[PDB]
Amino acid sequence: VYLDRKLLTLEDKELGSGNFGTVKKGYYQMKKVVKTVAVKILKNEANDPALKDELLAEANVMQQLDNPYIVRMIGICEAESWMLVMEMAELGPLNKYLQQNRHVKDKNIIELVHQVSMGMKYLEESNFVHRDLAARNVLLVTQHYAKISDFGLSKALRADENYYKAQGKWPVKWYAPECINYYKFSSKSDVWSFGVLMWEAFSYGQKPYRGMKGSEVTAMLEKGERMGCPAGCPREMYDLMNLCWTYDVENRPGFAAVELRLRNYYYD
Ligand SMILES: Cc1ccc(-c2cc3nccnc3c(NCCCCN)n2)cc1
Repeated sequence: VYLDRKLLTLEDKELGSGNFGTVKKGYYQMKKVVKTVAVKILKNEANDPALKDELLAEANVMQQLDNPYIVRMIGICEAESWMLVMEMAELGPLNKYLQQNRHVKDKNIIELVHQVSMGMKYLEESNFVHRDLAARNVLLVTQHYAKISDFGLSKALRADENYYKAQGKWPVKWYAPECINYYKFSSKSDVWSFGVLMWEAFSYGQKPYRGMKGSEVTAMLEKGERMGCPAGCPREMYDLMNLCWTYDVENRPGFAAVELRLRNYYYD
């Protein structure tokens, strides 16, 4: 079903944007209380069939997810444009937050990346691949509560395979070698991305592989080289990043193992 446009009120505040259109702050009338929302709105009155199809696929994935560490969809609305209404994570993207808050303690960063690993362990159990995991796609509810967002590239895995074979966005810097070379996306390739996300978080929102072309990143990784340890990053956390960047898909850990490593380190 669809949300009632008359129960949605959009504010002038823009939270984000991209090729699809914009994301605006708003409020939606629930069964009794009013709820603060973020609303993804397609540009050009949803003229583009591709953007429409993509928004519905994004909604389809989110409808099936229910986890505390993943952004919740309230619903979809077909009105002046097509709109995807979500619970708002009011501190915004993790990368931008850390850029602006260098005082955040290492224990706090560990806490947040552990939360991301819990959301991803759930996604893995649910057999969905995210395909766009990155620090810009983790939103903060509070400084101690992270949620995974941006499910526009996510896929439900077939019952008989543990990967999706791509037939758009190509965030090479977050992609595992098998994604680049064989177009195969699995929970293991999400683990590689999570390694990059960890590097970003401990680098207070710095972009990875800075100054390098995609082709140069691919060549670097092919010859067994990896990004260095961020300043002040605990060695155990850098060791985990390197494990996430295991070239061999089979030998690379899954999220159950990654989450457990983070869980144990966080609790000493
Ligand atoms: C200062 C600030 C900036 C952005 C947001 C915000 C919150 C959101 N909550 C739920 C869903 N989407 C959201 C969103 N989308 C746009 C940014 C996409 C990043 N990958 N932004 C909040 C505060």
